[PDB]
Amino acid sequence: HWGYGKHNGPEHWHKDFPIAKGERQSPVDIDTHTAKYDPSLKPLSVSYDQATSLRILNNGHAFNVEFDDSQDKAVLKGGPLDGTYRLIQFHFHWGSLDGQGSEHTVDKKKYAAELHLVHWNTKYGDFGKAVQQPDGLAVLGIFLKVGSAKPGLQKVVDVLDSIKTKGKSADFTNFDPRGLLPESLDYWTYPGSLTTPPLLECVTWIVLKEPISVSSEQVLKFRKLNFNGEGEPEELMVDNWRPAQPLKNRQIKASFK
Ligand SMILES: NS(=O)(=O)c1ccc(SCCc2ccccc2)cc1
Ligand SMILES: [Zn+2]
Repeated sequence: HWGYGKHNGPEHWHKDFPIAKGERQSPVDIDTHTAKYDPSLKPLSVSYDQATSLRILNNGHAFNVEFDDSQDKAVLKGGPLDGTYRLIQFHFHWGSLDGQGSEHTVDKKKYAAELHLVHWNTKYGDFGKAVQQPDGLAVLGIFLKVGSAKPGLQKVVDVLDSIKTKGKSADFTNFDPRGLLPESLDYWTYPGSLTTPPLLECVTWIVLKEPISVSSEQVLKFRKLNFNGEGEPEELMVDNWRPAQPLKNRQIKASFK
């Protein structure tokens, strides 16, 4: 029953998920003047050439592009991370309007949407065990702004008709998530949480400084999705973002000067 309406939205989640008011919740505002350059952070290593996408699913709160994570085919390493993190899925959060939609903000600026590439620490064996560990997940966050189209997103846009409603899935093989990356891998990093229930505090967040641009037609297609199931009253899947949470006792580090 959690969701993003007036009656079950982010301000309600604490009643089922008390960790909502915890010590390391996400997203946060990234105050660019207070994040500290940390010259000891390494370059991020994104190794996606062997990625195997399988399926795309509307789960009633976003859509997930899911990957085969039973071997080291698409991994994230380096940066703030120790060890190897396997890509399991990516999804997006977006707005009803171009002026909102991202979860992280940068000096209080909201982007039109935010992509999360979700990875789990292979020393924990599987995703379900990894979410129980403080260093269990690494999520790569990438901001979307509206402008020129992103060619490598179009295959995702074009399948959304087939997963309009909650519970719908479609084969989605041979999708290359390298086509969703910006040029620069400059990033901010901080310890945080899943941004949907169960809000577990298991995520090293790596948020890229450079946004990707997508076309107005691309984001319009996200906004045609439905939160509801087929044969239920239509509620457009829009504004599926949690707002910024208190930073509390955390420092955001920057990979760049
Ligand atoms: N928006 S986010 O990137 O922070 C994010 C990533 C992954 C999940 S998965 C649901 C949590 C879960 C699923 C299955 C077993 C245990 C926990 C939720 C939110
Ligand atoms: Zn997310």
